[PDB]
Amino acid sequence: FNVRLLTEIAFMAALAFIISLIPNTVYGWIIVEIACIPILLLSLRRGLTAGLVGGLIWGILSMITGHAYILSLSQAFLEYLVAPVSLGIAGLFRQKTAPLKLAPVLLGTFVAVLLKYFFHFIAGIIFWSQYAWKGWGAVAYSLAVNGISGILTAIAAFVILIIFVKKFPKLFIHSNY
Ligand SMILES: CCCCCCCCCO[C@@H]1O[C@H](CO)[C@@H](O)[C@H](O)[C@H]1O
Ligand SMILES: CCCCCCCCCO[C@@H]1O[C@H](CO)[C@@H](O)[C@H](O)[C@H]1O
Ligand SMILES: CCCCCCCCCO[C@@H]1O[C@H](CO)[C@@H](O)[C@H](O)[C@H]1O
Ligand SMILES: Cc1ncc(Cc2csc(C=O)c2C)c(N)n1
Repeated sequence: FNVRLLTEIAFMAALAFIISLIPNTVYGWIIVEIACIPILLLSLRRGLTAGLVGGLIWGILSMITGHAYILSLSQAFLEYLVAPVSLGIAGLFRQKTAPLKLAPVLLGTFVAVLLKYFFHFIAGIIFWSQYAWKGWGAVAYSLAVNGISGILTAIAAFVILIIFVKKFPKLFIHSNY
């Protein structure tokens, strides 16, 4: 049903935003983005389009609540529309049939967090270089900050989605009935 789908999309976007309110800073803009997780789960369970749309709504929530860090129109577009929308790419690893296998869950999480932090890394180069550490070029700087955020976000998403695969595998498989 379309009703069920819209609500799940809506709820997971809201959940992501709500989770984004937890302090998640390790050092500067090195962060653990646990708020990616409801979007990943949404995409993994409902597929690409649902995932893309959940990401969109999450990004729009960040911006209109003042919880987004904005430097320009293009940068906000890149980092709060494209980047969260890109998480939906996880939907390409949706499993429709039991038994749930772990490897597609990890593979789709890895690819989507990577795709997300790839866009932040491009952002870092164009929009954030003024903050590059003493002696660091912009590309190197952005790689470390966003390469490390990506890895820690993926670590976090794995821990949680692994627990879910083992204790609640059906979260990942949509049933009409
Ligand atoms: C697709 C829906 C997304 C639109 C939501 C954008 C949220 C508004 C944030 O913009 C803000 O505008 C203010 C006025 O110029 C500036 O004071 C501030 O610096 C800038 O951050
Ligand atoms: C595609 C996402 C929609 C984004 C809408 C919010 C745009 C917020 C604009 O912020 C402002 O941008 C100016 C240049 O763009 C800067 O000069 C200014 O310092 C900065 O505060
Ligand atoms: C997924 C990535 C996570 C690890 C972060 C890697 C840090 C990037 C370092 O880059 C290199 O540092 C050299 C230091 O000598 C510079 O000279 C060189 O120009 C630059 O390219
Ligand atoms: C060096 C660097 N610093 C800050 C950001 C901005 C950023 C990093 S993760 C994330 C998720 O909301 C945002 C807005 C960046 N891209 N690169």
